[PDB]
Amino acid sequence: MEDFVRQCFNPMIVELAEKAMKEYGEDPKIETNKFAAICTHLEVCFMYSDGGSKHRFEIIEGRDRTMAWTVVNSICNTTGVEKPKFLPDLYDYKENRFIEIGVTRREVHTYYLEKANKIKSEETHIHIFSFTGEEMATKADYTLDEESRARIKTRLFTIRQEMASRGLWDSFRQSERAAA
Ligand SMILES: [Mn+2]
Ligand SMILES: [Mn+2]
Repeated sequence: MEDFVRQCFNPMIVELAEKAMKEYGEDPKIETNKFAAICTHLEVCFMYSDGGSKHRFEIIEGRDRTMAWTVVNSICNTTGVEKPKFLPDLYDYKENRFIEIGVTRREVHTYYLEKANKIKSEETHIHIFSFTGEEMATKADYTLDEESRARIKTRLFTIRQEMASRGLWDSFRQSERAAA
């Protein structure tokens, strides 16, 4: 799975995923399913931010934690928006809300509810994607146009297929279940 990951995702994403795992004492060489999952989440977040007009989104995911919180603080102080209890992934300047992006090998609603109960926010928008083409978002407000979401859905299905091709999909799907 480690070698698959390193040829599936761009080096910039792979590098960000390794840094994030080390900060949590996780070895990318051993917890390779987590490694794939983290890269996938990064790629989706970056694809999503590209789906809007040029200036639309502040990107929080992929930043160093301290600077991430600094940018979050800048947004909150300048917009009035409630400060999230956990680091969100993007801030949407058009809709004026933080966005938590999820990617799940489980059902979208199960994951959605876990995320909603965790963050405890009446403001932060939640948008969940699956490896089956399903999506679920706060109030059925999907933020992006259909085209931008579809591209993301397509990419996730390709990753799933590329994994299944190598006999890695079953283990990858099961890993999230065991973790939860
Ligand atoms: Mn996140
Ligand atoms: Mn996320």
